[PDB]
Amino acid sequence: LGQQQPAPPQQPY
Repeated sequence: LGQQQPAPPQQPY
C-alpha cells in the first residue's frame, strides 16, 4: 500500500 503498483514481468534475456 501507499505508492506501490503491480509492475510488469521481468524476464531479461
